Amino acid sequence: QAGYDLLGDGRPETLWLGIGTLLMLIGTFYFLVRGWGVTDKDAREYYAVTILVPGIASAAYLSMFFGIGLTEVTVGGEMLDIYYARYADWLFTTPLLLLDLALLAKVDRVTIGTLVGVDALMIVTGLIGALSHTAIARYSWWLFSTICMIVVLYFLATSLRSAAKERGPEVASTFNTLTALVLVLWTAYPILWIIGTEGAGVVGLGIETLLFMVLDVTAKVGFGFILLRSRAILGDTEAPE
Ligand SMILES: CCCCCCCCCCCCCCCC
Ligand SMILES: CCCCCCCCCCCCCCCC
Ligand SMILES: CCCCCCCCCCCCCCCC
Ligand SMILES: CCCCCCCCCCCCCCCC
Ligand SMILES: CCCCCCCCCCCCCCCC
Ligand SMILES: CCCCCCCCCCCCCCCC
Ligand SMILES: CCCCCCCCC
Ligand SMILES: CCCCCCCCC
Ligand SMILES: CCCCCCCCC
Ligand SMILES: [Ca+2]
Ligand SMILES: [Cl-]
Ligand SMILES: [Cl-]
Ligand SMILES: [Cl-]
Ligand code: NA
Repeated sequence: QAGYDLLGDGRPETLWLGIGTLLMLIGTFYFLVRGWGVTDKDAREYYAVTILVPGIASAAYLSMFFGIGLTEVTVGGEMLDIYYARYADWLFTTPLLLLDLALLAKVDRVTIGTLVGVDALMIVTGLIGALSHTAIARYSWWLFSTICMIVVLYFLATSLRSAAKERGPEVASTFNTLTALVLVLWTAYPILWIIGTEGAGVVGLGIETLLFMVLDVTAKVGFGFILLRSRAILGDTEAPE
């Protein structure tokens, strides 16, 4: 794999996992310190949700860096390297990111349940695909997961967007800016997976880990930076509970 075997354990991708760990930690601490001076009840909710996104990713990236939760999956004569913590991270952080968007939109808890449920199914079926032992199974689960993703993104771009519009220009503009990022950045994930080690195997583990790290840092720290600097986070919220 393209990279550098930092820990001397035969894993050049740890260069990228190490860089990712550091960036997630810096982002977490930045949001934490910024949050300490926040008093508004709504803004505190966005900070709490959003700090946890690179916070949990920090733990996942540190895990992966040290090789905790790394195993191999037999696919014919190949043994594909899978990091469980990548999927565990996404299982927690994608619902949190969607909750941020749902708070902005001020949508109801059944809408939120639908959104986060389909998102969880996306991650679970991606993991099933990653652990599957035939190409046909891996591609089939990938396709199912990708349909789940399209459903999530469609809901964001239609139902939640229309709800956010009613909340006035500040909230609408922030919702729209973040949704623009999400529709593009999230779609990059299935593309990378299917061209990478899990799918067609065009891209190797090194470049793939690098690019997932960039996507993860952008979709977490980048997203969070854009959200938390907006006046929209002062607007009234209704948590699902
Ligand atoms: C009042 C909000 C209603 C939200 C929509 C409820 C019906 C949606 C059913 C499930 C749709 C996702 C399919 C799961 C597989 C992609
Ligand atoms: C054990 C297969 C479960 C089938 C249930 C339907 C799930 C949705 C379609 C995706 C199933 C992929 C199976 C791939 C087998 C080669
Ligand atoms: C030959 C083994 C079965 C292949 C299953 C792959 C299909 C998985 C995706 C689900 C089917 C598409 C449904 C379209 C509705 C949006
Ligand atoms: C209003 C449309 C909602 C559904 C959108 C789902 C798919 C997102 C399309 C964006 C594709 C980005 C490709 C980037 C390639 C690097
Ligand atoms: C001998 C070791 C070579 C190390 C080369 C490192 C390349 C540059 C590091 C930055 C990687 C991309 C960072 C993306 C930030 C989201
Ligand atoms: C204004 C002070 C900046 C401190 C921010 C710390 C976060 C650093 C992590 C890198 C995040 C890059 C996101 C990429 C956005 C496209
Ligand atoms: C021999 C150790 C190489 C360390 C590379 C550092 C990458 C800069 C972010
Ligand atoms: C203290 C803020 C970050 C919390 C992250 C939770 C996961 C770390 C194990
Ligand atoms: C919650 C942090 C997970 C990573 C711990 C590293 C353990 C040392 C090898
Ligand atoms: Ca307020
Ligand atoms: Cl405040
Ligand atoms: Cl208040
Ligand atoms: Cl590679
Ligand atoms: Na290493």
